[PDB]
Parts: sequence; structure tokens; C-alpha cells
Amino acid sequence: PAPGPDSLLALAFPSDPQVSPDGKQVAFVLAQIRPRYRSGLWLSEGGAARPLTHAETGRGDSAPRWSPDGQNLAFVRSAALMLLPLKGGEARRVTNGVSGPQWSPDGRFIAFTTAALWLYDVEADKLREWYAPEIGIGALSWWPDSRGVLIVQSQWRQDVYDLPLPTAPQKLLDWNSAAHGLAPHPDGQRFALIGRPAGKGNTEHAHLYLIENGQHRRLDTGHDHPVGDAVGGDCHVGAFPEGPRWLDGDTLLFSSTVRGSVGLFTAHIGGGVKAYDHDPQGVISAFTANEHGVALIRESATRFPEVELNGQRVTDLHARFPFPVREPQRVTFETELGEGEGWVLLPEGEQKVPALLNIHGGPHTDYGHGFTHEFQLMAARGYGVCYSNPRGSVGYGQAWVDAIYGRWGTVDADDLLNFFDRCLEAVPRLDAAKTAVMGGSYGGFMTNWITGHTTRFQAAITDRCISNLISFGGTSDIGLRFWDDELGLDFSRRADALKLWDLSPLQYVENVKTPTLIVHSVLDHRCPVEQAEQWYAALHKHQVPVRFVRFPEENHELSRSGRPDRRLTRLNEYFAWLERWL
Amino acid sequence: PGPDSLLALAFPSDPQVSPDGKQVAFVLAQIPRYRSGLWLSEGGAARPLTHAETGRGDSAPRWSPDGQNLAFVRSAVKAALMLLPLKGGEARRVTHFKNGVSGPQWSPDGRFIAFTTTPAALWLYDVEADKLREWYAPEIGIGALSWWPDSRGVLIVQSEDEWQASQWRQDVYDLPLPTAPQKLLDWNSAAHGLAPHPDGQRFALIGRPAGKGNTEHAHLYLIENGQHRRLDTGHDHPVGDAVGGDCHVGAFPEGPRWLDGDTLLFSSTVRGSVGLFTAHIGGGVKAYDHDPQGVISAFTANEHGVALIRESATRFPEVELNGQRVTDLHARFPFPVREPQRVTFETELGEGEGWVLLPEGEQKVPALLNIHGGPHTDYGHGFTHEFQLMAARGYGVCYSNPRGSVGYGQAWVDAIYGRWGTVDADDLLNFFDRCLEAVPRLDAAKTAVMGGSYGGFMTNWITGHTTRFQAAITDRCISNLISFGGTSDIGLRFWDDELGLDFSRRADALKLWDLSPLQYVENVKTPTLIVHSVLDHRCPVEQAEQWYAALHKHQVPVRFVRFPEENHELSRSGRPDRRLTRLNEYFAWLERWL
Amino acid sequence: PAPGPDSLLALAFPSDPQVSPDGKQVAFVLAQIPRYRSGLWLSEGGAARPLTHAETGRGDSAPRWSPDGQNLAFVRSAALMLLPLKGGEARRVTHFSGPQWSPDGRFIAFTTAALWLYDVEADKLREWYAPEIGIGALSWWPDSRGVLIVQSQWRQDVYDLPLPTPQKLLDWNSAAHGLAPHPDGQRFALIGRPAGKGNTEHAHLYLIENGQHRRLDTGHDHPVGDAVGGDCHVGAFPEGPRWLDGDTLLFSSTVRGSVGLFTAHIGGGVKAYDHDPQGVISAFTANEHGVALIRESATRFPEVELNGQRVTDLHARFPFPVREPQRVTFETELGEGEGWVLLPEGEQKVPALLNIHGGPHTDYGHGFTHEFQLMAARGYGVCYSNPRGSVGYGQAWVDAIYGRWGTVDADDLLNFFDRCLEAVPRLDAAKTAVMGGSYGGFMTNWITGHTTRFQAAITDRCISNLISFGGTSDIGLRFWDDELGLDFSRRADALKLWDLSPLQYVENVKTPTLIVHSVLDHRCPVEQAEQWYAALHKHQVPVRFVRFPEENHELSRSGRPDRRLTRLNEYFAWLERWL
Repeated sequence: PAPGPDSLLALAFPSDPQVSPDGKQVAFVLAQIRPRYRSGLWLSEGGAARPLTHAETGRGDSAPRWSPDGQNLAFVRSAALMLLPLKGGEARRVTNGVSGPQWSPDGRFIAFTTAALWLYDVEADKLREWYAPEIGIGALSWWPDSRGVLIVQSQWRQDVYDLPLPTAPQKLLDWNSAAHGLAPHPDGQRFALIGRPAGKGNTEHAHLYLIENGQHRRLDTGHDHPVGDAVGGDCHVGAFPEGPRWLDGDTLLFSSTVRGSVGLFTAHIGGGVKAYDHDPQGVISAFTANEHGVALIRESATRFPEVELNGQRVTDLHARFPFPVREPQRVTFETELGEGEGWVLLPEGEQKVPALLNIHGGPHTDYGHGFTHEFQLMAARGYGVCYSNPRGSVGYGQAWVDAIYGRWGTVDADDLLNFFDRCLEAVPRLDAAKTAVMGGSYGGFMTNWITGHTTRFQAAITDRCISNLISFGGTSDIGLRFWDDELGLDFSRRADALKLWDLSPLQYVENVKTPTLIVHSVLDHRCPVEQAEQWYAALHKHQVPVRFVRFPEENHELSRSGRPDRRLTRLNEYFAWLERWL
Repeated sequence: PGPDSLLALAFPSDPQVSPDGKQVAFVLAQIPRYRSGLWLSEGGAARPLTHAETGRGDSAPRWSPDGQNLAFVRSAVKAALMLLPLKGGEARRVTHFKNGVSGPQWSPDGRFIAFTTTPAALWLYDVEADKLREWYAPEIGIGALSWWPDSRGVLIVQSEDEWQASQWRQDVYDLPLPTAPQKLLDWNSAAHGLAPHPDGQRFALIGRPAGKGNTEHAHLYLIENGQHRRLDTGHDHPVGDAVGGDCHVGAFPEGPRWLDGDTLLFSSTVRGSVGLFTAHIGGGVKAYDHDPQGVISAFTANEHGVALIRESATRFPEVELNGQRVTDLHARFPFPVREPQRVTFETELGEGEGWVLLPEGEQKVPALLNIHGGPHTDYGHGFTHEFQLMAARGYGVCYSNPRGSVGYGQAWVDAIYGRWGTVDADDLLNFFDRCLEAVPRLDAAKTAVMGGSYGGFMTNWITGHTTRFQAAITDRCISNLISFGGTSDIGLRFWDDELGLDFSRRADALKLWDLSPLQYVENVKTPTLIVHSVLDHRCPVEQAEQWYAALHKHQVPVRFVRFPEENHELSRSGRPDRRLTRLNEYFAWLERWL
Repeated sequence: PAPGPDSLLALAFPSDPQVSPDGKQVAFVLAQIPRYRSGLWLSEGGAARPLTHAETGRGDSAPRWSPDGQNLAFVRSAALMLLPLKGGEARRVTHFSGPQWSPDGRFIAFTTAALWLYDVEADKLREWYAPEIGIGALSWWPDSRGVLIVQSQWRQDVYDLPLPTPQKLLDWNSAAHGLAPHPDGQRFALIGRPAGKGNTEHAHLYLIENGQHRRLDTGHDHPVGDAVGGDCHVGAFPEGPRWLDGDTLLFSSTVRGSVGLFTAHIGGGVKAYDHDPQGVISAFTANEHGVALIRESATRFPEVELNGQRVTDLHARFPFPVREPQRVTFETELGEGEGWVLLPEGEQKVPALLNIHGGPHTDYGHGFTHEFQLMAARGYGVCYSNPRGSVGYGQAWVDAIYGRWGTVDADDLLNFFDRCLEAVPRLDAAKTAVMGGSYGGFMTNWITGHTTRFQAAITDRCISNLISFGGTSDIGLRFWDDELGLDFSRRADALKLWDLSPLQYVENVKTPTLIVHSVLDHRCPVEQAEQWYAALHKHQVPVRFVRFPEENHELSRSGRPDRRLTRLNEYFAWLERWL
């Protein structure tokens, strides 16, 4: 009997790999099993990790944070701040919930939000509200001197503030743009951030900037790739820290997405970027570091996420994967910007198998070397999965991103069908008569676009789709800016709205003949369900075979509450639709 | 210093020595509602190990043989088996039963944890495999249980069927580990405290042989090939703690333990004290730790160490490890304690004894005769918060061990057989007279009499046979011996054992009526406070309703306090309300009448 | 085919027959369906029709006509309601029992216990009097100036209570109820007994004037009120005497297992008004214009009547045929006693069940007993009698058992039973059982401890220890003083109570015994049954103890028939096991 969606319930999900201050231990979060996922803390001192807490109710424990002396672990329990002594005894609750705890480096305080910023005085065992922002607090880091914190706060434009310990926050940087990942320099005065300067739109690669007396200088020079993990994968449940960490006064360690992989690199104040730990066939999804050690989570297209400490794997999570994983093969396609790439994941055997073109979202993300249970399960059920990084994808340089600016549905659509044609030529086991196209978000937009511009696919599955760019501008919680950044078009202006209507898949819906599964959350704030309702009503009026699944659970329910119901049901509906149409 | 003083106290229990003999884990109940958590000492001041914020809390700490883990029972979750690694990390819940578990015991090899759960079945936790498995479903139920030292299985005490159970008679069985219990001893009598010998074949038990009535001192028996021979010979005192005191909250283990192949350590009640002694396979009983003015209420031991709880008439219970006190609980006692004075009385069996606890100062003070229950227990050297609080409020507390008490030999027990209300009442009033003579400060015109259970029977009896007391307080009383036989959960046997009388036989019923305080209630003139739980299964409230109704009809001043909480509410739920309210009513009644 | 206890659920139970002031209508209560709910029903002379409907709670009770005949006050669960009879739905006048209209229609008095007053014209409530001890009977003076109230060793007096802007009217110092103010506005009648009489004395009728009392039901050596057994009475059964004119007071009285209406005259003796010696009138109301009542027989289910015409169809609901009992006599030094045998169909031998009524000062006879009819429908011969101690055969018949329960009363029951076996050859002398409730349970315990002759016994709400009863019963303080002249709190008396205790003789019991008792019984505490059970179990007599969590009269209290159905099931299962 073939593996089904239930295979997911055998998996346990690691997150938040926190290296100890002395660099010799790693503490992390493991979520495991309507069945329901709960999270507990795990600890390794170099060997096989062991559970440290146990939760039988609620969402469980998260956010492990080492005290500077390495004798305690602060964590959040469901939400309350907990302190667990590592050498014996059970945790104590020291506090509508809490989040984002961070010890001061001197061990005297724990900062968290509850949202206002609050302060737990460790030696005095007292709480005090530190700062009640008017708009909200983004990134936060302690100065190495424990004098206070740096905070980010405000069209996605923010600045950086200095907030000393209480006895009012002063502005430290006129940034007026996107900023996160504050990494205070050891000297207590300079600091690094991740983002982009004021003049750049949000399709610009995020980069590393050194800040000094209000000036900025790019730190990850000569590296035409973004900071952070923007590679797809469906086995990340929980927090995935990627904050840059100064290894010495000259060396800032950070992660970066390059051609479907994510590696660690170092930027130097005195020069260029060096590889630190970058396998072009792997993804490092989270890391922590200090002067003594590094802990991270690693995965590949064939390897489930595992926790590592200083190069040694401390988890056994791939052994829980309930069926054999298969190795994809690479297939390239040509464009005026150079060679594009994608992959085909095949079932066992030698018979013809249906070909499923999967389109990643973003659009400025990458497919590639993340671990995708959904893809492995499709192959285990007899489908060939074809997935690629068209122009618009993020790991192939700024020009590859910029090629789709203002004209979604042109070169991106070409690249996807060019790739798919190359798959059929390169992989004779792919059945050219049993093809489907599918994707989520931008991938759903693209599924809607492609089926309205060709009838070649025998089935379509559109998830979290976009069909009407005009209505999206007014209903999405990012509608006010998303098209200005991605397309240079303002839906509230007449000439621009008409251009958005010409980029709308709904305009061409009269051409759709492909049986289509529509999957959407009723309460989606990013892609409102009105996008799916318009596509469904149009197909239904044309009597195109269509099925509309309306989830009452918002996206990412597994991370939000630990309930896998939405993901199991979604997979059931995907395969039921493919079994019905092939 | 009022009844509220109780809320300052924390109550220790279950002193469990580690296998290497160098640590003790125990239970501490503290504050409004008492919850219990586990505490640990390696020789110095004990430190908390768990913290209970909801429910009744944590209890039953059990060391894993390697000393690295503690199994325990948690209520927050009815009573779940928990496993706590001592070197770091939080406890793990190992059972998920609706009704919880009890009586966890590690096998000596550390491979299993045996426990019971709902009659409750015996279950097995496989430690290396992390699996649960039902071991044995008894027909009636399982009493004592111990592992063979080689961990091949357990010894269990149980009745064979409902016939034997209706006699309160049990045998001992061998129950090997599952891959069918065989009988090891045709006991057909009382047995508990199984102490398997290190040789893996013999074992000791506490109890009495079939031919002996239930008033015979519990003794120690060595079992070999179905044969029995008494082990604590030449020791005319019972095994176990039978001394009064009101600061025991939780489990108090007293299971005998082999210190070597010849030596079995046990506790025994002797003239109001409880001491440790050793029984020898090849010799007599020796004292091991016996202060004649102290009470050891619980202990554990192995070849490497001993842990216990110790107290006196002037010292609140403390936990010790190898002779060193590891708790500071007496320091929480909120007012100064005073020293009792001994006062004796004559009987044809020899001299009996009691004590007078006096308040500060030299003025005249009312005298309260307090009668212990049982009747086969002892007053003496346990710590009684109520007595110290009565003296702190200005009362002279007079309390004694009349014939019928348990610590003065079998003959002293037997003196009251079949004739409650004769020599026992004589001894109590003779003692009380000697108190008034020995201590001129006691006010002969402001006297009260009070007691619980048998003490309530005796309070009812005494007030119906003399008017001398100015006030009386009868708690959990007995007034009608006939109705008690049909209503009490032990009514079918208690009078048979204590008096040789069966209420269902006519000639015996009339004798039970002549031993009933209610028959003489027309003579009662003393203002009487009646205290009773509405749901008492042992002394049903009908016993108190009859006394109340009779007194009320004679228009004797009477007040009847009906608690909806059963007795021992502090132990059952941690709620001290019943104890505080009881003490409040006692003092209010004495303040009104003196 | 054989009917079981479930047959009970086919029945609807009438109560509280209230005649209209104009004498031409009756309003009454009907309890029907698993759970009984009650609603008000109305007849203007013909077949009664429903007037209220409630699908929650216990329903509606206490219908009271307004003096002008246009409204009906009633109690709904519990709150006072007013229903206009010629149209419109009821109104709730209280938002918080025993409502009584002033004769002039201006007020409604009720208790809530404190006495309260609803002003009809002002539509306001007001507390009238909050007694420290309690209020018993109550009636309005005919002038509506106020009410007479009874209130306090079970001794009471009568008070005068005028309308607010209480005085003592009679130093009675004894039992009084059924206040019936005379039309002249000064005299009043009561039911009870004078101070010098114990509670075993027949209740009688007394005319009160200026503190003096004179017996009104002279020459009638029988008690006022219905004291006949029957198990189809659910709800209130009014029996208050009513003046038909200034000389004539109408009342009911129990006579030899029947209950009839009679009239007492201020200037003469007692005359029959409506007395069939084979029927029972269980409740009535009357005025100068009409009479309404509920009537029954040993073969007729209770029905409501208005001025001699039956207005209900309730006997038609009885789901199996009823049978006619035959009378059997026995002789005593006080004269002839009587009882009855109810036989099943056919000609075959059948088991004989001796049933002992409670009280003990009540009567078996001509009430309707579903339990007895169902026992016969299931093949048992039911033998039931009125031994000395029973109430309908004169004061001497009552007084014969005083101070000595278990002597002549027990004699009469076994003498009666022996005469049944002689007179009724179909009764099987080898398959006999004895059973009863309350005093009848006392007597089942006593008899089985004094003879082995019965093959089965069923003791319900029993008494086994007269001493403990004295201290545990809510009437224990007085019951043995009244019934036996014995005080359990006195040493010499307690020994005599132990000699009257069935438990003293329990060693002789060999009869398999079913024990039925409520755990929360305040009248006969369950400790009485626990002692019998524990004693029989120790003697290894086959015994079964059914402990209900529902108190007695759960059907009346909540409308739930579960306790009666389960009880009947246990009775027949035990009889099936032993015969």
C-alpha cells in the first residue's frame, strides 16, 4: 500500500538551535505528536540529544535561551516565561502570554514582549514594563555592555532606536527602509543590520550593512545573493533563527541563499565575503553562534532536517521518515540571462508516470535543496514532480529577480513551460498525456495564468491563488504596497489599474478548460478568499470541472496551534483530484 | 495563638533513603490549601525538588536502584506515575490512566515499576522498553506487596475469595513476572509489611496467626517453606506506631528491612514511645534507636543508610538521614511549647501513667481530661498541636493511658475485653483525680472531658455515669452499640473482636445495649458539644444524632456540629477547614462553660 | 402478554378538584407524561378539557378561582400565575405555594416560610408576616379583614391576623388544621384534637366560640379526613370542611376502609351526605352552589366529579382489566375484623401475598391500588386486611395496640391470613409471602422474626430498632411517646423499646427477604434498614438490599416514576425467585 498524507504524522520537527555560551552544548525545540503536535526542549552536549521538558497539554515549550553562565535555560511554556536549572530540579514560572525572550549578556535581565517590551530583573525577581510602542517593535538586540537594547520600529519603512535600561527611546539611525537582524558589534558602538537602504524597492536582495555614527556601508560586498533562507521546504515548524553573529571584531557570520541552497558565509569589515559552511546541495535553515561554537539545522532534497553542533549531528530525525526518499535529477533550460535549472523527482520503476509541474511562491524564493515531504510523497504515490526556478526566483542574482518586474505572466511563464518541455524531452518516463500544473500564492497566480493561456494540462491545482490584481490591492493586508514594489503599479490610479487588470488571470478565464482544484483559507489576510471566489465562480459559470476547498483554518495551522488537520486534508484533496483526472 | 497556628506548619512524610544510603527524598505538604512537593537532602538542609501550583501535588518518591531517578505520583491528572532524572531535566509522565495509580515500587534490578490502578489491578511498567502491561487482576484486591530481591517477581497478600475476605483473613502468594500466582503461606489471618529475606527464599511479615484475635499485638513472623515462627520473641509490644499525634499528613512507611542475613529492623510501640528495634533470626530483640520520650513515625533503610521522621511531646516532626536532622520544621512552630509532667495511677495490673500539660503562669486553670481513641493506642510522646494550643490558651491538659492502651503489654490491652466502661472508665477518672491532687493549680470546679471515636464513646459513657464535669466534647462518638453493628463499615466484626458480642444474636444484643452510653443518657447533665462528619463510614452519624436527640429532649445544653467533609480532610484534599473549624468549636465551647 | 410495572406510565393522575364559586364548573390538576408533568383542566359540566400546557419543570398546580369566577390563580414551576378564563394567556405576578384568594377578590395570600400578600387591584406584593416558628393551616375570614393562622411537642394554637396597615385567638395547645370560618364572621371550625388527647385519638370537628370548643361531629366514632390507602394519589387532595349554611358543616371521614362525605350540624348530630361504604372520596371542595370531588373504589381509578356527574375519562386509560376482590373476615375480642383477597383469572393454585398497610392508623379497603391489581394480573393472590390498630373501626380498635406493637396486631394479621387460606382454596399454602411498608415494614420484620412460615418477605421503608429510630427520625422525638407511651431517652423506656424492636428477634429469621429503602429518608432513616440487612446477612439468610438515591414520593416531588417502577420490578423479581 502506498504511503498517504498520514506519513506526516510519523515526523518530528526540529527548530530553534541554540548553542550554549561555552559552545559545547545545543538546546533546541522538537515538535511531535485529531492527533496534535506539541513541542518540548531537547539538549545535546555532543552526543545523541535527549528530551529536557515534557508537555502533555497545550502547544508546549519553545524559545530556549541560555543564561550567560550556562547553568539555566529560560523558555516559554504554553504562555509564560520559565527558568529551568540544567543541573537538577524542575522549572519555575517567573511571570495574554509572552514571546521573544533575550537575556542581557551580563545575565542580569531577561527582555520579552507581551505588544509592550518588558524586563525581568533576574537578581530581584521582579517584572517591569520597559516600553509600550505606539506602532510596534520589530527586531531587538542587547548591546554587549547590557546598557540597553537596539530596536527596530516605524509602507515597510522603519528606523533603529537606542533604548537604555530604565531608571524614552532615542533614534539611532535614519534608515527609512526595511531593517532586521540587528547584530551589535563587540565594541558596543557599531552594529550591523540586514535589509536594504532607502532608495531600493523590496525586490532588491536583502544585504548586510555596517552602521557607524549613522552612516551605512554594505558589508557583504561582491556577493550578488540575499541574506537569509529563501529556499522552499515544508518541514520547518517553529522558530528558525538566522541573526548574524560577530565571531570576532572583523568577522560577521550570516546565511545566504544561492541557487536553491542556503549556506553560511562570513563578511569581513576589512574586505570580502568568504564561504564558511556552504554545500551547494544543502540548506542551512537556522543557526546560532558565538566565539566558541556553532549550532545549526541542516537538510537537503534527500535528507530531513537535523540538528548539528560544531559539525556533528545530534538528532536521528531522518530515521523517522516512514518511506524511502528518492533523489531528484537536474534539468536545465536556456534564457537570455543564462542557464536556468529545475529538477524532476521520479517514482521507483520504469513505467510512464504523470508529470506534475509545481510552481514555487514568492515569487522571489527558490526551489532546490530544501526537504519537501509533499514532493517525496507524490513520487511515492507514482507521480513525477517537476519543479524549477524561473526568472523572478531569488538565488540566481539581482538581474534574474528583476526580469519579471512589472510584467508577471511574460518571461516567468515562458521559463516555466520551457523548463517543463525540457523535462518531457529529458525524462522519457514522464507521460506527456498526463500533466498537471499547481502552485501556491504567486504559484497559484501562475497556475491561474497558465491555464488561461494554454489548455495543455490535464489537471490544475491552485492554492492560495491570486486572480484579480485590482481587488487584491484593496483587500490584502499588503495590498497597499505589494504591486507598487513588484510591478510599479498603483491600483488606486486609473491607468495603473487597467494595467493590473491585464495582468489578472481572471481576464483570460474564458480560455480555461483544465479541471481545477481550488484550495484556500476563508480567513486568509494575505490573499483574501475573494481571489479564489472569483476564479471558482468564473470556472463554474463556464462549466469547467472545478472543486473549491474552503478551509476554516488559516494557513500555517501546524506552526500556529500544532494541528496537522489542514495539511493532511489539503494533501488528501490534492491526491484525490489527481487520481480523478491524472 | 489560635487554631490558625496550624497554617504556619509544613508536614513531612515518606522519608525515603537512597540506595547508596547517602540521600533522603521525602514529601513536604505546605500552604488556603496544602499541596505537597518532593524535597531532597544529601546530608545538609533539604531543598525543594518539585513545586506544586495546582491539585494535591507530588508524593510517593521512589529511588531507582542506580540512584539517578525518582519515580513519584503526581496530582494536578488524578495520580500519574512520573519519572524524574535527578541530574537535570523535568519529570516525565509515564502513565495515562483516568483514575490514576498508587503504590509504585521499583524492582531491585531497576527493570520494572510495579503499581496498582483501577478492585485495583497490579500493573507493570517495563523500564527498558517503556511499555505498560497489566500484571494480575485480583478477585478481591491486593494488600501488601514486595519484590523478591532477585526481581523474579513479587510477594502479594490477598484474600482468596469473598468467603475469606468477609473474615478479614488473607494469605501470601508468589507472583512471578509475566512471560499465575502460587500460594506461599496458608496464613488465613492478618498480614502486611512483607520483608523478603536477602536469601531470596525466606520472608518476614507483620501480623498475627489465625488462632489469635485482632486485639493481639501485631508481631513479626519469619516464613520458610510454608512454616512460620515468631521473630520478635520476648518483646511484649506491637510492631508499628500506635502513638497519638496530630501532625502526620501523608504516607508513613514502616516496612521491616533486613540489615543483614540475621537482622530485621522494625518499629514498635512501647509506653507512649515508638522506637526502632532489630529482630534476629538467631536471637532476641535488641534496641536499635529507642528514645523512651520520642516517636519514630516512619523509616526506610538499607545496608548503607537509614532515614526517618522523629518527634516528641515537645518537638514537631523532623526528617533525618543517618542520625542528622535535615529539616527545620520545628522552627516554624509559632508559639513556645511546654513540657508535660507525669502523673501515675494504681490498678490491679500495676501502675498506669498519664501527663499534665500546664499553661504559663501560676494562676488556677481549667482542667481538660482528654481520652485517646483506639482504644488500643497510646498517648505519650507524639507531638499534639491541639494539646500545646490548649495549654497556650490557658488550659491544663490531662491525658493518660488507661487499661486498654497498647504500649504496656498484652495483658493491659486485654483488661477491657468484653467490658468497655468498667476498668477503663475507672482508670480515666482515677488518673484525673490524681491530676487534680498532684497539681493544685488545676481548678477542680472548671473541668471538662473530651475524646474522639472510642474517646467519644468514653466521653458519652463518663458523662452518663457522673455529673462531675462542667463541660464535655464528644467527637466521632459511639452511643448505641447495637445500631453501630449494623451501620458501621466494620460493624460486622468490631464488637466480635473487642467484646465477643454479635449484635445479630439476641443474648449478645442485650449485653451490647447494657454497654451502650445511650442507655444511661438520662443521667447526663453536662453541657455537651457533639462533633461528627455527616458521611462517616466508620462511626456513622446516627451515633451522634441519637446522643444529640436524647440530650436535647432532656433540655441538656447541647450543640451539634455536622461537618460535610469526612474525617482526615487535611490528608485527603489538603484543606485544613475541618480542623480549624473543629478547634474553633472546641475553644468556643470551653470558653462558654470553663 | 403479562402486564408489568410499565403499565403505570399509561395512567394520568387527578388532584385538587376546585369547584367554581358559582357551583357550575370544576378546575383541577392532571399529572401525565419518561416523566410526569401537571397541567390545569377544566369542566363546565361535560368532559374536561385542558386549560394549561407546560413542557418544562413539574408544571402547574393549586388552581384557585377568583370570587367573580373570571380568573384562575395557580402556581407554576415556582411562581403565582393568573389566567383569565374567557380569553388571554396567564401572567406571572411573583418573581421569587398555598395561594388563597380573599373572599372579596382584593388579595391573594400565599407563603414563600413567610406569609405574603398580593394586592390584586394595585398589582403589588407585600410581606404580611414572617413567623419565627412556622405557619400551618390558614383561612380568610368571610369579611376579608384578615386570616386565621395555626402556629406554635407538636402543639399549636390559632391566631387572628388582620390585614397590615398577630393576636392569639385560641389556646388550643394541640393539633389543629382545616380552619373553616363560620359565615357569621366570628366562630370557626377546626379539625384536630383537644389538648388532653394523644395523637392516636381520632381527629374530630370542633366549633370554636370565644375560646370555648364543642365537638361538632358527635355520635360518629371515626376520624375526620381520608386515611385509606391507595397508590394513585399524586398531588394535593383538599379536604377542608366547608359551611353549606350557618348550621351545616360538610366534611369527610374514614369508616371501615371507605371515605365518605358527611354533614355536621351546629344543632344536632351527624348525617350522611355522600357515603358509599365501597368507595373512597379522597378530595372535595364545596360552597352553597356546588360540590366537586375525586372518587374511587377498589375497582375504579380516581375520577373527578362535579355535582354528581363524572367529568373525566381516566379509568379508560387503565391498560389491563381490573379484578374484583372478595371479603374475608376474622374474629377478635373487639369484634369482627375484615380483609380482602384479590385473585387472578383462572382456577389454578396461586401464591398468596399478605400485604400489611402502614400507619399503623390507616385502613385498607376501597381505595384503588394499582400495585395490587398488577400483582393479581401477574398471577398472585393478594391478601390485605385491617388489623386492630387500623383507623376506620372505632377508637377502641385503634387503642388496642397502644404500647404493645407486635402483640394483637400481629395476631390479627396471621389470623386473617389463616382465614384467607381456609376461605380461598386457590391460594397456595406452600408459596406464601409477607410484605409491607413503614409500619408494614416494621411488621414484616416482626412477623418473620416470630415465624418461619413465609417463603418470601419484602420489607419496605422498614423499622427494626425502635431505640435508634427515636434519635434519628425527624418525628422520633414524639412518635413513640404518642404511639407507645415510651421515651427513648429514658432508660426504663428504652429497654421496653428494645423488646418491641424486630432486631432483637432477628436470630429467628429464615425467610429470604427483599429490603427496599431510600438512602435520604428523613422519616424512617436508612440506618433502620442497614441494621436488618446486616443482621440477615450475618445469619446468611438470602437477602437483597435496594438503596434508592431518590427519597420517597419522588413521583409527587418531581414527576419521575423511576423509583416506583424500579421498586415494583424488584418486588416481582424477588417473588419470581422464591414464590
